[PDB]
Formats: sequence, structure tokens, C-alpha cells
Amino acid sequence: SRQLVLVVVFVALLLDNMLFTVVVPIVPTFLYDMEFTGFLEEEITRVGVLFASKAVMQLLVNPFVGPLTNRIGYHIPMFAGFVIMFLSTVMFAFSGTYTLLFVARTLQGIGSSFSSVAGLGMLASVYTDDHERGRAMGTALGGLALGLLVGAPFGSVMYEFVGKSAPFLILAFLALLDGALQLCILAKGTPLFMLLKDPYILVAAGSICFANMGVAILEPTLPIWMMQTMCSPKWQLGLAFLPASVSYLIGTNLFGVLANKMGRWLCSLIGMLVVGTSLLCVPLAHNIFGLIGPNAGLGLAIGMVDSSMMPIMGHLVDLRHTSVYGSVYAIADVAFCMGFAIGPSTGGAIVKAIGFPWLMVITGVINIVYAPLCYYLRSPPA
Amino acid sequence: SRQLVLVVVFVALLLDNMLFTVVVPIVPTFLYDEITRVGVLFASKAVMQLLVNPFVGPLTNRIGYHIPMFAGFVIMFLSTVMFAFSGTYTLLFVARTLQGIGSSFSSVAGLGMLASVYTDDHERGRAMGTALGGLALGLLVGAPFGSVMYEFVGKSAPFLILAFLALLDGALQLCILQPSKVSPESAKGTPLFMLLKDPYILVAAGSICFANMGVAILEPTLPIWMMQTMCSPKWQLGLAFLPASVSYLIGTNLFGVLANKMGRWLCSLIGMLVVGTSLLCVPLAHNIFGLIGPNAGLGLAIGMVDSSMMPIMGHLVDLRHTSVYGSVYAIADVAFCMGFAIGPSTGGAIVKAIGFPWLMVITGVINIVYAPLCYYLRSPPAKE
Ligand SMILES: COC(=O)[C@H]1[C@H]2C[C@@H]3c4[nH]c5cc(OC)ccc5c4CCN3C[C@H]2C[C@@H](OC(=O)c2cc(OC)c(OC)c(OC)c2)[C@@H]1OC
Ligand SMILES: NCCc1c[nH]cn1
Repeated sequence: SRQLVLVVVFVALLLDNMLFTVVVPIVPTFLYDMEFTGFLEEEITRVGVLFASKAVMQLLVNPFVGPLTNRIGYHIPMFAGFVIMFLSTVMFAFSGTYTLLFVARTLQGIGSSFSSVAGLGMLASVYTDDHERGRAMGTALGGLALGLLVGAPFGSVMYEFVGKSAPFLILAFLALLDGALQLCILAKGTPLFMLLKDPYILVAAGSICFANMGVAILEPTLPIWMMQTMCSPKWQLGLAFLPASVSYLIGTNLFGVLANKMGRWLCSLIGMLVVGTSLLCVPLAHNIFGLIGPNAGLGLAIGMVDSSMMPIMGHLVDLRHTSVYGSVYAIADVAFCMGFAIGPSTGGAIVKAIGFPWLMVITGVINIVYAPLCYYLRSPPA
Repeated sequence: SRQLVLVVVFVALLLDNMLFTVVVPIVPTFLYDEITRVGVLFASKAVMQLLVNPFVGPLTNRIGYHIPMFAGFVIMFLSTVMFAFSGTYTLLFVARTLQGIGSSFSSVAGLGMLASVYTDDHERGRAMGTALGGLALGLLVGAPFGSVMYEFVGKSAPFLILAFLALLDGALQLCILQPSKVSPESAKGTPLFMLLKDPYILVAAGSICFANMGVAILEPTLPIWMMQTMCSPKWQLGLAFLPASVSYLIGTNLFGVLANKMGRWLCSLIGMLVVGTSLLCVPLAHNIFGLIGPNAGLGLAIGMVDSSMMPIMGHLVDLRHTSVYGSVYAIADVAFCMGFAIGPSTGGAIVKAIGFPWLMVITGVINIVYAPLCYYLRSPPAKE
């Protein structure tokens, strides 16, 4: 049946993004709880590397998944992803040491890569009508956005209420439901390593990566800054990230509707500028109510950048080279993985050497400087 | 009495910038009865006003603000009467230079007087905004006045009317300010070269100078590109830059109101970014109607930057140094005059060398890259 595959891909992507969003409120609070005041400055570098682990492992593992799907079909690598995410979910709840969380994040990265590639390939293979295929991708990405929306308040809110191991056991039980649903189941062109050889696609990917880095580096160091300065309760740390998702969804909807009238490159330029301004204004708030504005602006900005830059990548891939159903997926996935691997990993050294606001100033200046480079993309030729 | 001091600066900036923009309709049509020689006349006011400014700033410390303002009145009246009668190239140069020196005197003295009378930062954030609004109104209404008077009632009429308005302004100034005695300011202000070692003053001056240079480089090179590219009639050249003036006026009053509430540094940052984006999107239009948007954005953002950076100089000089406001506003007028002088003299050479779109791209990129540096003015450290 054509449907069930849509539901299983939905649940897999939702659970993966939920795990990514839920890991952020809990790990620094877990490190605070074990010792007992901040010993965090020694921790900051240690807390980071752990977050960039999944990005680096997914980047390493992504090229190998290509021919593996061709050799042994699509159903087999999907089953491996569910098992690996189940192992990671079980390991997260029962882990007590820092070393276990590292292997948990690495396993989550491997499972995420396998599940995403296999699920998108299976969704492409099941739908052959040539028109409902786009609707399938739209529903799947909407489910991913819904998982992003739901994940952050989940772990932070239901950590101090029903204990620590609960939000990972719930994810494990949800993953088991995904396995049962998927258990009862049943044109090559221009590879990615040559697609990154033209300046237009490189500028587009760089713009996406530099827009995403502002929220990439916010995860490891924002909760620690909150407990160090603002003196907020432990259940508001994940609640503070709701604007970054709600504004992102509102922006992507409105700007996917509206960006074609006034120009895509203008949308991307304005988006990078507002990312820079929001990241500059983030470390000025002295309470949780001060993070509502800059976070919402940053989410709206990232929505503007993504919704204005994905069609540009698609048009550039179509006009010059040959394109497939998911050529844009690989190019954008390299951007997100590159950002999540470089930003959080290098941010620990910056936070240790110099203060927190200097990292935000650096990110804002980098975004504002890279913003004028989107003029290159207006009317590309060849 | 502090409300009448703002009326004097409003009238002084209204008539002084009236004679600046009234003249560009009438000069190149009279001399025809070669483009470079006509352009150098337009840069005469800015070239000499820059040099007079360093000698005018510290002079306000010793004799007060009334005497320089009366001198600017007398010089502007002499300039307009010299304009109304002379009819040669050599006699249309000294008059422009006199207009420049009078504008320098009036601007520096008026800004210093407004800063001294209005002490509160929040309350000082509106008087300078309304003064810049008066400047915007003068720049807006000068050109059509000169065009219609030259078309209908000869050439001497628009300058004679300006002379009569100048006499009215002088009578008003003698009535309100009493420029008849020399009053020395008690506080000995900091020397001017010491102020240039201040990073925050330099950043504010750089922001004002870059924004005004970006706006000023557009007027002398825009009509040439219009004729070269879209083949427009002559009558739309003046009307193309009208939205810039209107948006500048609306922005200057509205954001003089809103800068204190929303923040000076955020206002300067957003204004410089908007100026950069507008300058970047200017050279893409293919018809007259496509320039309505970018020009309006440029005017709004330039009003943003001017209204934000006017009170910041006084706030810095009050926070870190002694309380005398002549020198830093002389610096701001120097930035304005440098921006207005660099453009008209070299615009044709730059466009013939690299081209109009590259010039617009460079200006927008410079503004965007400098825009991060306004974060430094959020909270300067105070003096010991
Ligand atoms: C985390 O997991 C992700 O990495 C996703 C998000 C990354 C980032 C983010 N992380 C947060 C973590 C938080 O916790 C505290 C709070 C807020 C945020 C935000 C707000 C801002 N934000 C954007 C999120 C978007 C997701 O990507 C897509 O939706 C997408 C869209 C497409 O087009 C429609 C694609 O092409 C078809 C595509 O494939 C290449 C992917 C992206 O990858 C799956
Ligand atoms: N400070 C006013 C600069 C300007 C704007 N428009 C024309 N000139």
C-alpha cells in the first residue's frame, strides 16, 4: 500500500528530530545534577564536542549509503536505522557517565543517516504518479517541522516532573510503534561531489550553512548561560526555544507564499541580515522574557533564508546540470551537517577563551558580511 | 524660551538648504544660453565649507552661538543677492563659496545652540529630529520653486524672494536671540584633536559620513545613467529623486521620535543596512517606476541614520568629556560636507572608469560591512 510508507517515514523523521531537539535541555542539566554554581566553563568544551559528534559521524557515513541501497534494496537499510535509534534511545535513558552519551550521540547520527536516506528513497520508489511525489515530500518535511516544534519543550518540561529517564523511554516506545508499522510492509545524474564545483551552488550552500549556524551554536551554550546568569528554573530552559520554531514555521509558510514577487535573493539577503541582528541582540536579555524577541526574529530569519534559498538551488541545478528527485536534499544536508559539526565543536574553545557575547558578535558579523554575497545569484546564466 | 530657540534653527536650516537645491534647475540652463566644469560649480559649496569647519567649531567656545548664526544669516543674504544679479561663470563661483561658508556657520552654531539648550537625552532626541525635518523640507521644496520661478517670472524672482525671506529671518533672529554681545562659555571644551582619538566619536562620524556619501553619490550620476539606459524625457529627472526627499522627511520626524524608545545603535544599524540594500537594488530597475521603492528606502534609512547619530555625539561628549558641544557637531558637519563634496566632482570620472552598477555595489557593500560597528555605541564607558 502507498500510504503506510508515508506514515512510517513521517514517524521516523519525527522521532529523529525529536531526539535532536530533546537532547539539548537535558545534557547540561544532567552534568549540573551529578556534581551537586558553575563548574561549567571547564564543561563547555566537553558539552560541545558531544553535540558536534552526530554531525561529524553523519557526514562521514553519508557517502557510503549511496551504493548500499542499490546493492540490497531499500527496506533493509531502513530497518537498521530504527534499530540503531532504538539502541541510542535506550542508551540515553540508562546512561550515567559522559562517555556513554558520546556513543549514544554517534549511534543516533548513524541511525539518522540510514533512516533519512532509506526513507526518502522508499518514498520516491513507492510513488510513481509524478505529481503526488511532491505532496509526499511536503507532508514528510511538514512532519519534520512538527517534530522540531514539539521536541524542545518536551524534555525540559517533563524532566523535573516525572524524572530523567521518562522522555527517552517515551521516545523508545514511540520508536517501537514505528518498527511494528514498517515491519508489516509489502535515473542517475550529476553526483554531489561534482555539483559543488560551481560558484553559484557553493554560494547557496554557504548562505544556508551560515544562516543555520546561528541556531546551531545556540544549542550547546544557551542553557549554561541561562543557569549561570538569569537564574531561571530547570523547566524553562527548553521552553525558551519555542519562539525559534513557531516563528520559523510562520516565516517559512508566509515567505514560501510571498518571496516570488519581490525576488529570492533579496529575501535571502534580508534574512541573513536579520539573523545577524537577532544574534547580536540575543545576549542582551537579563531574563527569560528578553529571549522571546531575538529568538523569534532568528527563527523567522532562518525560515526566510531556507524558503528563499531552496528554490534557487533547485533552479540552478536544473538549468546547468541534470537533476533528480532529491538532488537538493543532498546539497542542503551537507550544509546543515557542516554547520552542526563546525559550530558547536569550535564554540567551546571560543566560550572558554573569551566570554559568551563575543561568540554571538562573531556569528552576527560573519552573517552580515556574507549577506552581500547573495547578489551573485540574481539571473545566473550558462 | 527654549521652544523659540528651535524655531530659529528651523528657519535657519530651511532657507540655507533652500538656496542649495533651488540652484540646480537654473544653473545649467543659464550657462548654455563641458559637463565637468558645470559639475565643479556644484561642488564649490562643499569644498570650501569643509575647510571652514575646523576653524568654526572651537570659535563657538569663545564668543557664543549668537554671533556665528548672525554671520551665517548675513553671508547667506549676501550670497543670494550675488546670485540674483551676476550672470557669468566667474561670478557664479564666489557666490556658491559664500553660500557654503554661511551654511557651515549656521549649521554648526544652530546644532551647538540646540545641544546646549536641550540637556536631557530623551528630550534632545526630538529637537534635532525636527531640525533635520526642516532641513528635509527645505531640500524637498527648493528645486520646484526655482524651476517654476525661472520658467514664469524670470531668474531674479526666486533669489529675490529668498532674499526677502532672509530679511524676515534676520529680523526674527534679532528679535529672539539678540546677537549683540559676546558671551564666553564658562567650560573650556576639550581640544578638537583629542576628540579624534575617541573611538566612539570616530565610529559615529564614520557612520554619518558613509551614509551621506552613499546617498550623495547617487544624485550626480543617476540622470546620466537614466538617459543612457531607459531613454526618459527630461522632465522626469527631477521627479525621480522626489521620493528620496519625501521618505527622508517622514523618516526624520518619525525616527527622531522613535530612536530613544527603540535604541540608537539598533536604529543606526538598521538604517545603514537598509541604505546598503536600497543602493544595491537601485541599478536593477528597467523603468522609471522601478526606482520608487529603492529611493524611498534610501531616504527613510538616511533619515534613520541622521536622527540616530545626531544626539549620540552630544551623549558621548557629555558622558566622557567636558560639556561643550561645538567641536563634535563641527565634526558631524565635516562628515556631511565631505560626503557632499566627494560625489559631484568625481562621479563622472568614476562611472566612466568602472561603471554605475559597480559604484552602487561598492557603496552598498561598504555600508553593510560598516553596519556591524554601530554595536560599540550601546554603552560607552564613562570618565573616571
Ligand atoms: C534540528 O534538526 C534540523 O536539523 C532541522 C532544523 C534546524 C534548525 C533548528 N534546530 C533547532 C533546534 C531547536 O532545539 C532547541 C530549536 C530550534 C531549532 C531550529 C530552528 C531552525 N532550523 C531549521 C530546521 C529545518 C530542518 O530542515 C528542513 O526542514 C528541510 C527543509 C527542506 O525543504 C522544505 C528540505 O529540502 C527538501 C530539507 O532537506 C534538505 C530539509 C532541519 O533539518 C532536518
Ligand atoms: N542629510 C541629508 C542628506 C540628503 C538626503 N537627501 C538628500 N540629501
